Amino acid sequence: EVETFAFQAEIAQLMSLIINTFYSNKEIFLRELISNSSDALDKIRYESLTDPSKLDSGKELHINLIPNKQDRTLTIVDTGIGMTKADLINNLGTIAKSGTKAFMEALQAGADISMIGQFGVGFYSAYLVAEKVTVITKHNDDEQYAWESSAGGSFTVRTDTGEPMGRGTKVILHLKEDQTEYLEERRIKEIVKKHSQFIGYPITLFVEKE
Ligand SMILES: COC(=O)c1c(O)cc(O)c(C(=O)OC)c1CCc1nccn1Cc1ccccc1
Ligand SMILES: [Mg+2]
Ligand SMILES: [Mg+2]
Ligand SMILES: [Mg+2]
Ligand SMILES: [Mg+2]
Ligand SMILES: [Mg+2]
Ligand SMILES: [Mg+2]
Repeated sequence: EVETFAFQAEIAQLMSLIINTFYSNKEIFLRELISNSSDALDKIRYESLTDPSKLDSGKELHINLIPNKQDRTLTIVDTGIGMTKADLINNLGTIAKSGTKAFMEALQAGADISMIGQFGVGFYSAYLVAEKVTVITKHNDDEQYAWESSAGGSFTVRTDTGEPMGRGTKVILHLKEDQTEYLEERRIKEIVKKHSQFIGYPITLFVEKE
């Protein structure tokens, strides 16, 4: 069973802006996704402060970056708090309608696209580099779900029967054919060093067989 939903008009507007605006500094997508992962890790950490059994689904708090040149995907995995089905439907746990408005008002007032994260909607910068994004997520006491969108005004949610994750979120970026530099080890390392060098969780960049 696959359910199909329409994006709210403001989010669809945001996504078509991101897809169609000429903007060369595309690398900021990775900073925004790692920062979102860090926020999700903070939240399961905080909750474990009073209920340590919330770490029963996995005690290790980390971020993995997995390039796959064969599939042309870059995947960002975290063991953060994850998302419920309701979270996914509510724009992946974001206040995206008010955030998009405040991002718009700021764009009109002398901001550039790189500030997107200050308005809570940094996730959508993924569409600077990805033609399709798949989000696999597992929250404690809910099932594992897969969210997906190639923009165009709609997204899908299904129960995920793939590899069970213990807890957390996997963002799978299906890269545009001209954006494969983000699969290169030295390029990913350069971006992480430039924009994410002080994140408070281990970031492991996986390598690939030649
Ligand atoms: C829309 O962002 C994400 O796609 C995203 C991510 O890339 C990595 C993640 O691990 C998570 C996650 O599962 O957060 C539970 C999300 C979705 C939630 C989210 N939306 C904006 C920021 N966040 C992270 C967050 C913020 C406040 C409290 C907890 C977590
Ligand atoms: Mg963030
Ligand atoms: Mg874990
Ligand atoms: Mg792989
Ligand atoms: Mg809102
Ligand atoms: Mg289903
Ligand atoms: Mg590494």
